[PDB]
Amino acid sequence: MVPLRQLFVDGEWRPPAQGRRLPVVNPTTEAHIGEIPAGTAEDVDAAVAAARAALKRNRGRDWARAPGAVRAKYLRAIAAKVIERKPELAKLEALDCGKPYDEAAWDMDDVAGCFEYFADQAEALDKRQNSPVSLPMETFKCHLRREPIGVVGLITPWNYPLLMATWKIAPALAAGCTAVLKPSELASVTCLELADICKEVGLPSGVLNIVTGLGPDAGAPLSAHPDVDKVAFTGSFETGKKIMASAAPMVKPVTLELGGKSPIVVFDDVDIDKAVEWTLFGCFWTNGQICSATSRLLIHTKIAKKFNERMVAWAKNIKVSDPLEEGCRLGPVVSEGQYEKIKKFISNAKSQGATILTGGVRPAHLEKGFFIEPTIITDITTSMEIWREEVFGPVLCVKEFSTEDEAIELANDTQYGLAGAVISGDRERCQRLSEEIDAGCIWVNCSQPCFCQAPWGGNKRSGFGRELGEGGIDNYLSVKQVTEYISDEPWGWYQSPS
Amino acid sequence: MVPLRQLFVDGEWRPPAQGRRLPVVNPTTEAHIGEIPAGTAEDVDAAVAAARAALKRNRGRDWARAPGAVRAKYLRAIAAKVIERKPELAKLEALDCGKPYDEAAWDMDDVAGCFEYFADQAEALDKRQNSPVSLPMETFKCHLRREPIGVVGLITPWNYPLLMATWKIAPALAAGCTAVLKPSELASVTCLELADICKEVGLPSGVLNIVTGLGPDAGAPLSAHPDVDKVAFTGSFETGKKIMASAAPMVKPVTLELGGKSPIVVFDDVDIDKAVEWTLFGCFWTNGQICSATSRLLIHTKIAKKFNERMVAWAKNIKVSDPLEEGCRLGPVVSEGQYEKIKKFISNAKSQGATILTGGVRPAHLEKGFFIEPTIITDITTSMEIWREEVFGPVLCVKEFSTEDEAIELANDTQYGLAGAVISGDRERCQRLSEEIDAGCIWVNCSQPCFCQAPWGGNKRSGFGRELGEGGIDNYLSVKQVTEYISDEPWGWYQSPSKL
Ligand SMILES: NC(=O)c1ccc[n+]([C@@H]2O[C@H](COP(=O)([O-])OP(=O)(O)OC[C@H]3O[C@@H](n4cnc5c(N)ncnc54)[C@H](O)[C@@H]3O)[C@@H](O)[C@H]2O)c1
Ligand SMILES: NC(=O)c1ccc[n+]([C@@H]2O[C@H](COP(=O)([O-])OP(=O)(O)OC[C@H]3O[C@@H](n4cnc5c(N)ncnc54)[C@H](O)[C@@H]3O)[C@@H](O)[C@H]2O)c1
Ligand code: NA
Ligand code: NA
Repeated sequence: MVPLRQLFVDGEWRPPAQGRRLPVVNPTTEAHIGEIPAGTAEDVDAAVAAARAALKRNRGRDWARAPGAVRAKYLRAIAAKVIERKPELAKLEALDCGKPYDEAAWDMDDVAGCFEYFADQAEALDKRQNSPVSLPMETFKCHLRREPIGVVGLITPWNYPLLMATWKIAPALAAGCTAVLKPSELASVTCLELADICKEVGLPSGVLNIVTGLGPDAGAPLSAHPDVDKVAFTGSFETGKKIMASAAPMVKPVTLELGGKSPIVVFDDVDIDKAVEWTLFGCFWTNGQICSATSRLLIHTKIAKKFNERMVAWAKNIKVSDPLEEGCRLGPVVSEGQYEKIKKFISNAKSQGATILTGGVRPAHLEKGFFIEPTIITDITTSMEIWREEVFGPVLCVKEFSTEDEAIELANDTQYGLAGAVISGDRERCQRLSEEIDAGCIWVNCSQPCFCQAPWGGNKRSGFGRELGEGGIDNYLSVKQVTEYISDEPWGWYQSPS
Repeated sequence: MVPLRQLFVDGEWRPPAQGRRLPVVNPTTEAHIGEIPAGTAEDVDAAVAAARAALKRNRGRDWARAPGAVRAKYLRAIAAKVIERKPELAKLEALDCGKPYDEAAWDMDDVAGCFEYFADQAEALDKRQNSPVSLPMETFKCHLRREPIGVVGLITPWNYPLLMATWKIAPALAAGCTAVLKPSELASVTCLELADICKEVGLPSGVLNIVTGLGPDAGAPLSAHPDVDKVAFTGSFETGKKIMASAAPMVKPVTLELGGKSPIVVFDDVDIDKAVEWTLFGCFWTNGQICSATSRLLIHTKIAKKFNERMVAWAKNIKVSDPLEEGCRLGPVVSEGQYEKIKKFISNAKSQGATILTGGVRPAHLEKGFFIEPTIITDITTSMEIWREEVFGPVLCVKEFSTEDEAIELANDTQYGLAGAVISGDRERCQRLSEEIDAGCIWVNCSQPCFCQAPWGGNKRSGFGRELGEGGIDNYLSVKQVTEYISDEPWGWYQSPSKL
């Protein structure tokens, strides 16, 4: 059902050194629909060697030190190809990761949009070169150079397979870096198709290299590679710790875009059905596999009863089916491992004394696949595992509040800090919550809309740094000051012996 | 001679919890001239707790979330007191770390300059708040808020005691952070005087806290503290690895400003005496204890012989003495441990077959103190320890080159990448070298001028990140996007329940 591709190293299709493979499991049927290479340390070494050789080739005039206008042409051309292959790519995305077709089509528009946005950033880089720095001494002059950081290691998750890859590839390429992409072993199909798009577009050999494989066998040697200049990582807090620990012996820079347990605070002065839809979107869209999921609902006590009943009616109305089926609004979760973890979180919540308001069972009409009904859990306590840990399934927990200070304390009662949301008709209250909730992104009267134009990132256990936005390219650039002594006078610090 | 201070926690002078002290060793006389608190994990905990309580007090309205213009007044008040106390601070700096008085005096001007630059940055921050972001959908609006990252841990070295502390304190405070400074156990005197200035200017309690002590006893608990939001570190590559490994289980962000082995490339088309002075300044000033030291001279074969002869004439003319003595141009090195480490680098070079062109011994006229003559080592080989490793003494190594490709390969033949320099009458050649040398700072026709207006940092084993410059305040700020749905239409992704 999916293409049979190899690893992409030095602009050519390369089989894995050890000849091992991993299955492509369809989450709707539980069947193997293909295979991806099982990359190892030798394959990573080859991809890093190719990225290194491409960066230094012809003093870097073919890519790295070439004008931004040149790299922008390949970026815009990759975006044109993704739009051209949109139905096949969205279908492969739904087949590989389980997300509804409508979500996967949205993802493909954003992939091209992100390549387009960063092509403009590459052209904007030329104007930023040799930027003067005003000094307090007329005897000196200063200018800034913004050079590619070098060979970058890009490690991504399975929840937006091609989009997560694009978030790192598009700015890294725009900056003039050469890269090694290690996408998730759970969803590598569309990334291998991007490799085909690059080959088809004639992207210079070795500029983008793709090594598929298991986290410990392909990800870990890439993260710890002595010849990788920077690691840009997106994944769990658990893996983020290993990524930073692997970089420490080489004082190697990293960016960490990790998990979350984001809150949504819904006040009593809302349009109930509008607030309910955004709460369901904030926890159930992407099949609940949202890094920024507003997975803790903080609902005002005055409307809680009515709100909870409206949520259950909307949740029970969500069409759960094969992601390729018309009108699908909930697909299966990515894999068996993920499904079992979500099952365990749900049973632990029941054991701890929580109430399953709705869901927490397989949908009646779907005997096969990693299908889970939209789940709402009430009578939650702050000490429960379900309140503290990232579930990564369509599982929402609910806590009531009576005052604005109780809501802010409960919203910040997390060791994470990726995102947050506030729903209220009171504008001044929305302003207060936007200031007081500790997170990289606060939504007002919504939850989840993520624009390429704005910086994205977490605080605390959600990691550090910001990706995307007008500073997105700067993650892959190194600043060099060039300071010149322009006086013909001797320095005059030391006494001349003559 | 030095003042007797305690730790500075929550606006108070606080003795260390375990009551232990560390001597203040005068490097000129080798004698104990005072004592500093030997802080431990309990003292670090109290400092972090005070910074956290100050950040959160009154919803951050009096500091963290106050306008940048309010914090700017305190940064300007600190700068004015530094100038007011300049001769006494410069004298204490020379007594504590060993640098000549004229250098210590320059550092105090740079301390005040840095606080003034960051006060302007705090006022500029107010203009940057709530910045709009244009979106490709009219149903949404987006603005950016730049908030303090929170409680920050600032760990610094002894080579520019008050200035290194200032490089981190000024932008952190400008951003609205609260901080805990852990300065070096070898030079804590002026940093403790900064705490006295903070008290004098009425800095709100807990905003700045200072815990002195040994690196493993005070530095390490700070770097690994669960309530520290970010660690800004300056020190060796050896320590930098520990800082980053300590932060990893908490996914705690860090910036690392580490060591270097920076090259200076001198072409034949140069005024000899002018290139010589900059070469010596790039390796011997700060008594050779320069992170960005151009410790590797790459000299063109056509002028190498005359260049070495002129370097020896200038070096032998440097007045080596007590840093408080008029005309001092080279003081002793900071400590006995450093003095011994430098002597070992010189003997290992001699043992490895290198030539001691000049110096390499203690001055005959100075019986006491950690004094080492200006040293130049020639007939170097790239396998030698002296080529590879940071010496941190007034010790220069010399390599000859005949081609530009050879000079570039040699310049980049290091696992460091802090800085570099090129000296040549050919401007196009100077530009080629500025592009090819892999480092954060390239000086042209000079070596060492460091302006707080410009970003500063290293590549490779020299660390990552940039301090100072227009982006310096951003190391202490965390961006928050505020994205609002402005449409009166329902989202319309899911279907409203209407089924029978
Ligand atoms: N923008 C963001 O902050 C963002 C976006 C999407 C997802 N996420 C987070 O990602 C997680 C879900 O993704 P996942 O299950 O793929 O996460 P994961 O941490 O298990 O793996 C992510 C990637 O890291 C690799 N990896 C795993 N172990 C590794 C190791 N030891 N060394 C190096 N690489 C290794 C994996 O193969 C994969 O490519 C969630 O926690 C989610 O919140 C964050
Ligand atoms: N801008 C820069 O890149 C820059 C500037 C100046 C100095 N330096 C570097 O600094 C070094 C000289 O300074 P130093 O001898 O004080 O360096 P150091 O690394 O030994 O110590 C620096 C600071 O870290 C503390 N520290 C030591 N061990 C620690 C540990 N285990 N955990 C936490 N903190 C610990 C020390 O007490 C001190 O405050 C040189 O390598 C020099 O190149 C770099
Ligand atoms: Na899959
Ligand atoms: Na001292």
